[PDB]
Amino acid sequence: SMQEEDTFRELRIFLRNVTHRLAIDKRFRVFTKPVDPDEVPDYVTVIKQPMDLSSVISKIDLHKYLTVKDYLRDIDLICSNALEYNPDRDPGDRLIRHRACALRDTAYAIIKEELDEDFEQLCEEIQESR
Ligand SMILES: O=C1Cc2ccc(Br)cc2N1
Ligand SMILES: [Cl-]
Repeated sequence: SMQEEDTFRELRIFLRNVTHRLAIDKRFRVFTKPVDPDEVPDYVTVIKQPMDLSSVISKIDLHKYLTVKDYLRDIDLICSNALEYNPDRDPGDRLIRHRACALRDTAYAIIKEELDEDFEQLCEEIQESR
């Protein structure tokens, strides 16, 4: 229905706005672009599903997210991948892990404040109907 297509357009507007606000934060710069496989060829041999904020933006636009739960699965991957690939005690690794955790915490706090639970419930009921 046009009502349902209006619902998903509003979801995509909301997801673009959250993602833009994560992407412009100086702490999250390293998560805005894919890991360069030339300059880091080991990444793909040890991380199963790479994710970054530029790939989240592409997926919003290709209509890959039909719920906020689906979007948060990708934000969680950005964080868990950073923790996996940079596990050591050196300051370079500790700083990346601190910034990865702050990304996930910031995304969850925006959504907690700004997402209406009835709007997410409607997205879920339309998704389960298809
Ligand atoms: O589920 C797993 C664990 C894992 C880590 C990394 C890569 Br690449 C593939 C897999 N398979
Ligand atoms: Cl820096």
